[PDB]
Amino acid sequence: HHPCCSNPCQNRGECMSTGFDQYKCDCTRTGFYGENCTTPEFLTRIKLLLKPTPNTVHYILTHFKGVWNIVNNIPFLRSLIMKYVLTSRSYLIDSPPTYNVHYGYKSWEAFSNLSYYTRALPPVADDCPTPMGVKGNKELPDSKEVLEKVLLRREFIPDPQGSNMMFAFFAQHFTHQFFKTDHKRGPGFTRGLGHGVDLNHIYGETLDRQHKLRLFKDGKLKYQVIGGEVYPPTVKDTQVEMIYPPHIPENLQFAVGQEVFGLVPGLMMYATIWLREHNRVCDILKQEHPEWGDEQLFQTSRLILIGETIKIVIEDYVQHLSGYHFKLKFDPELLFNQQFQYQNRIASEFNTLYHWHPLLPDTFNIEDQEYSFKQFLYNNSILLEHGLTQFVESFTRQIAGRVAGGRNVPIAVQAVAKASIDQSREMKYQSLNEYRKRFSLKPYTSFEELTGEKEMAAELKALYSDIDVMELYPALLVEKPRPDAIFGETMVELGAPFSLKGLMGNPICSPQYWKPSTFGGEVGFKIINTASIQSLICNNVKGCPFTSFNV
Amino acid sequence: HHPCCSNPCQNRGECMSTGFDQYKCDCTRTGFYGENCTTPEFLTRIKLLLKPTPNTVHYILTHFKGVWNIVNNIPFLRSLIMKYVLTSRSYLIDSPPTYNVHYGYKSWEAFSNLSYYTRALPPVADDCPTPMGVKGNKELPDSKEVLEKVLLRREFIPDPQGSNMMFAFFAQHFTHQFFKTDHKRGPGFTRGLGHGVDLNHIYGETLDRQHKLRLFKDGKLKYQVIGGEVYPPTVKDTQVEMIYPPHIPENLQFAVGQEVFGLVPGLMMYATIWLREHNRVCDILKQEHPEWGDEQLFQTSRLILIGETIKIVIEDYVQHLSGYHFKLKFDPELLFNQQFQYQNRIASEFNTLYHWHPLLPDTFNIEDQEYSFKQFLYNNSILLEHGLTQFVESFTRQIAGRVAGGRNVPIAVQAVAKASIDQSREMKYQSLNEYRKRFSLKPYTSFEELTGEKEMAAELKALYSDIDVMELYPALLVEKPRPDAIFGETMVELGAPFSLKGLMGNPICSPQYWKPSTFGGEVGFKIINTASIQSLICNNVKGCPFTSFNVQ
Ligand code: COH
Ligand code: COH
Ligand SMILES: *[C@@H]1O[C@H](CO)[C@@H](O[C@@H]2O[C@H](CO)[C@@H](O[C@H]3O[C@H](CO)[C@@H](O)[C@H](O)[C@@H]3O)[C@H](O)[C@H]2NC(C)=O)[C@H](O)[C@H]1NC(C)=O
Ligand SMILES: *[C@@H]1O[C@@H](CO)[C@@H](O[C@@H]2O[C@H](CO)[C@@H](O)[C@H](O)[C@H]2NC(C)=O)[C@H](O)[C@H]1NC(C)=O
Ligand SMILES: *[C@@H]1O[C@H](CO)[C@@H](O[C@@H]2O[C@H](CO)[C@@H](O)[C@H](O)[C@H]2NC(C)=O)[C@H](O)[C@H]1NC(C)=O
Ligand SMILES: *[C@@H]1O[C@H](CO)[C@@H](O[C@H]2O[C@H](CO)[C@@H](O)[C@H](O)[C@H]2NC(C)=O)[C@H](O)[C@H]1NC(C)=O
Ligand SMILES: CCCCCCCCO[C@@H]1O[C@H](CO)[C@@H](O)[C@H](O)[C@H]1O
Ligand SMILES: CCCCCCCCCCCCCCCC(=O)O
Ligand SMILES: *[C@@H]1O[C@H](CO)[C@@H](O)[C@H](O)[C@H]1NC(C)=O
Ligand SMILES: *[C@@H]1O[C@H](CO)[C@@H](O)[C@H](O)[C@H]1NC(C)=O
Repeated sequence: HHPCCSNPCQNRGECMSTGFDQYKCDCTRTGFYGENCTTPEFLTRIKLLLKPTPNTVHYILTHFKGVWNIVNNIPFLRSLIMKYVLTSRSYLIDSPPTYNVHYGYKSWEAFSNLSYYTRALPPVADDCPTPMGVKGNKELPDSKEVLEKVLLRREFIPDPQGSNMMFAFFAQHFTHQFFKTDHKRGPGFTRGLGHGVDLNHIYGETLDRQHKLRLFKDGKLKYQVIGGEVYPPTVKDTQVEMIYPPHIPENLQFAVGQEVFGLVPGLMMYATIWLREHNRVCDILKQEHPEWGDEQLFQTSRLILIGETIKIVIEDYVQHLSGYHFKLKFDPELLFNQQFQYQNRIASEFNTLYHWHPLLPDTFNIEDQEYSFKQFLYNNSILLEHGLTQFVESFTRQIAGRVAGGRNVPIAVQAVAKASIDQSREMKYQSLNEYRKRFSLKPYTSFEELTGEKEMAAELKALYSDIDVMELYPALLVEKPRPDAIFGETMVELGAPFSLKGLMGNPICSPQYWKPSTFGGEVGFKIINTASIQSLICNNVKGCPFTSFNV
Repeated sequence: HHPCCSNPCQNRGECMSTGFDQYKCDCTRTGFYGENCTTPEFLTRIKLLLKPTPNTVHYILTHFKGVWNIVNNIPFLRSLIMKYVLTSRSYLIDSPPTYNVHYGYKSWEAFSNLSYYTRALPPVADDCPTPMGVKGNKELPDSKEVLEKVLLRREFIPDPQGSNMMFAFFAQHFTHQFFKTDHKRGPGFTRGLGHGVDLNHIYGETLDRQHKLRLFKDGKLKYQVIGGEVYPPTVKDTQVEMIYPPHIPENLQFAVGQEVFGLVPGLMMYATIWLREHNRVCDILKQEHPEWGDEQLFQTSRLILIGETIKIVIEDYVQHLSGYHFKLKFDPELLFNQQFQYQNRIASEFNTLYHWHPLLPDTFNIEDQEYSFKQFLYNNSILLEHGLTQFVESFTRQIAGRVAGGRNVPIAVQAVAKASIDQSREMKYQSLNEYRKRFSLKPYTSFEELTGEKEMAAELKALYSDIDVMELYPALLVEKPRPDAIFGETMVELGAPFSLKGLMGNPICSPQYWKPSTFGGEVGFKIINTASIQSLICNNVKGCPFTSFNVQ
């Protein structure tokens, strides 16, 4: 079998076979040396001594409210802290990217072929004696067994951070521009070749699709007016392919950038809001620039909406998720005197960690109605009959599920949860502890340490035998959450680097793009820099219902 | 017309219209302010007072050989100088890239669509009253007239830097991996979607083509053995499409990564050499790694050859071109403590400036023969008859033509040279002086200042009326050269930024790739470490003939 199967190289050292039954580690720039890169250099010893734990840092950021109140009002100090948040996270990500499902060694194919998700860790070699390498049993536990014992929801567990349905649908809508798995090729492949925040879920992935969606007047996107309200156009009008089962009426077959958004009225709600927003920005640019043509109004509006998206994601969405008293800031200038790569490649493991199926409630509560999953799916009538104002008011009030802490995946989506496990194995993911070490975390030394409790730990012990062959995805869902938090440590420590990298590593954040002229002048630039989840809803939804990501 | 037509914003400030007849300049991070970004900040004044001209710096780098002897042998100083060369030149290139032929303002389409060449300056607006904006006549001079009066060769002018045919064919072979204009779509479009040194000219642009070229044993490329010599395989064997006239014998239809390389035996010489090098590197890695499969052998050899290529281009090719006494260095570590983007997008103007057709001789002199263009074209039998060893020996000794200084484009190639001008205008290139300013050179104030002589200057004055509407491509070829040099100032100050950016931007130069394990261990890494034009020929050409990029 492959000599690297045991994952011998530590501290980001690279393993390479040297003959049939021997390996060598490449310890270059790890700060360690020795056979398995485990002997620290002197400066490294000091760094290890002078480095606070993630849980310590989390404590500091979620206490001392009065101190952070001061910090948040000293522009210089807010800037300094945000600068450190961004730099320390982003260095954990390989950029330019390296491995993929087919390449456990660096190759031009892995670098150049955009159809692949990239990989934060190389796949387990095909000939390893056990699924994870050398440890554990010859077979991993039945995925159905893992799912039923520790993942599936008994009673609904609400998120203690107060995340709502506006938050849950924003997460799904936003992430589905860059998680777009190419099922015809396999779970290791994507159809989001832009690999980031390009808003293809509004504008279409291909030029062909964009052009069928565009009005070609005033920069705008095609739309319908129904009972005085602006909605997306139809599949019949535009000839834009959408996924609708055969029974949905033609009138209610809305066509948007992302072909799956008809699946859920909560996604169609955000699709409608963002369509209205593009067209609103076109109206504003048109009065700033009566001389501009349709193409420049369209392109400049797209750049503004990209900027709004990143702004909202950092200062509302990630702000809410974090639980910090520190006020995060979207400010590209923070990186202009730093080393940083303005590029991104979407990791398979980032897609996997974002399978937040426990967020979903048992029913979708709008106005006086409670819709089951069966009723809610593909049901654009629900959206037309209640309207966007009531959707916003109802979803702002409805609480979402807790993601970590176990037993909170709704049964309605049991097959999707099982697929996450099965597809992880098909893609030959390394174990939870390999991933923790890869992101500078101490491995868990027992199942009780992972879960913070005795019962699930005992089931997992019976299923996996060894903590070192525990799988990443189910671990994220059973992990001990932070105090009164939606997530545990592993989720935050892997998710944050991927997240901030893909947000700041957009070309609009680069020095050549981050200028008022890129966005049509000072008015366009101000739209980006003052954007919020509340203003997006206020500007585009009748009556300006109040909103946020909590309650 | 468009209010920015006159190019009012200076010092890399951005122009945008504000109303039908008004503009505003964006001076963000230019170091200047005021209506047209022409008032310097205080620190900018100091920099502008202190900064030596390119011609002063060229003088220093080509003189004081005694001091450079010292500097070259103190690794710390050599590293310090090379680091400055890399970073100052790279700063002039927008990365992530910005404009293209269709977009004179930043857009997601221009950023994301890899089928376009990028643009260092936006195109002149469609509605400008004048070809270059607002200056000059309503029409530019007839392109045939520019070509015949100032570009066509009267007699062969040899390169005074001593560039040879080994150099000329290396330039053509190397650059044709990334200048692959998609003539189906138009001159502002490329088929080289990798936008840099990926070696698609050896391996193929697409997976399908690569797989048809591969042996699938030992990591190797397919080959044939003719008279005991290794050559590329045929079109018939591989089913790889190549450009060849119908009458070429089956066995002479050589299939290689780049479809145009059968056009010229000098290109096929290098294709054959690099194919042999790939297979040689496969043998080395198989000896180091008897446990490796064919895929990893192939992929690792390809990364090694990319490293070899960059190494030779910097330390032999660019070194030769430069004429510097300072010894250039390929060393990715130089940038590890610097700000730098490991990515590249090929600029249309970089393609244009690299139309070095005056390099070509009047005839191709191999052994005792002198071949015309007509005889040489598509003629692989010449390669077989003389052999690679004799090709190397002959091309090492044949002088190439001077590029700058005017009147040195061979007549055989007149249609290509004319197309360079016509396509520049089709793509609405800004004037020479705009490009000079964009790259912080002082604009030329007369045609005599441009050429350094009287006669061509007078022809150009009559053709163009105004030095401010003189075009970039013909200017590059008539420019006064540096003393005893192949190129003038404009070639170097534009070309060096695009070149170094595209050499260092490659992912193999990034800290996560630049490690022995990327290249199969120390042995693969060492292959890059010692690579040179001499070792390339020595390892892959029977008899290990001497070679270099200069005649003597
Ligand atoms: C972000 C949180 C989130 C939410 C709220 C959510 C809400 C819902 C929802 C009700 C609204 C339903 C019916 C589903 C059901 C599905 N989920 Co999500 N999912 C979420 C995270 C994801 C992600 C991320 C993917 C990956 C999509 C991809 O790769 O194509 C996913 C994949 C899927 C797929 C496609 C299979 C696959 O490609 O893996 C289905 C079907 N699921 N999910
Ligand atoms: C590096 C210097 C150099 C040399 C020595 C050289 C020598 C020769 C040569 C040898 C006898 C022949 C037959 C030609 C013939 C041509 N060259 Co060059 N060319 C050179 C630089 C270029 C470049 C760069 C292009 C643009 C290629 C592109 O855009 O595809 C080019 C374009 C062409 C074209 C137009 C088609 C195309 O590829 O775009 C023809 C025809 N030519 N040239
Ligand atoms: C990158 O930019 C290219 C230039 O815009 C673009 O090529 C263009 O693609 C469009 C859309 O497919 C073609 O327009 C089509 O429109 C109708 C069909 O609705 C047909 O009648 C047309 O003939 C044509 O198919 C353009 O013809 C085409 N322009 C070209 C080839 O110069 C690329 O699509 C862009 N690349 C990507 C990945 O988006
Ligand atoms: C920066 O921009 C240029 C505009 O190109 C210059 O405008 C010139 O102003 C003169 C006013 O007397 C005109 O005679 C001249 O026609 C005009 N140039 C053109 C081509 O329109 C501005 O004055 C200059 N501004 C500053 C502050 O230097
Ligand atoms: C990126 O990689 C994929 C997977 O190897 C390539 O898809 C294959 O393409 C080949 C050659 O055309 C086909 O024979 C296979 O059917 C494809 N395999 C699949 C879809 O899994 C794809 O071509 C690559 N992309 C590029 C631009 O090279
Ligand atoms: C290098 O790391 C490797 C891999 O973990 C170590 O390999 C061995 O260590 C064990 C303890 O001495 C041996 O009994 C085993 O044969 C082997 N490990 C396994 C289970 O594969 C090695 O000790 C490390 N070397 C150094 C210098 O620490
Ligand atoms: C060598 C290719 C033929 C060019 C001839 C047509 C254009 C004539 O051009 C003329 O050529 C003369 C001789 O070089 C010069 O003295 C003139 O300055 C030039 O205008
Ligand atoms: C990537 C191809 C390299 C070819 C270079 C094209 C135009 C000449 C550039 C090199 C000029 C010589 C000096 C180089 C070092 C420097 O001054 O930055
Ligand atoms: C979808 O939801 C509507 C609410 O508008 C509900 O009345 C209906 O039963 C559902 N659609 C059908 C007929 O399946
Ligand atoms: C090609 O070169 C050969 C020498 O190898 C020469 O004899 C022949 O005439 C050339 N072919 C043509 C068509 O000119």
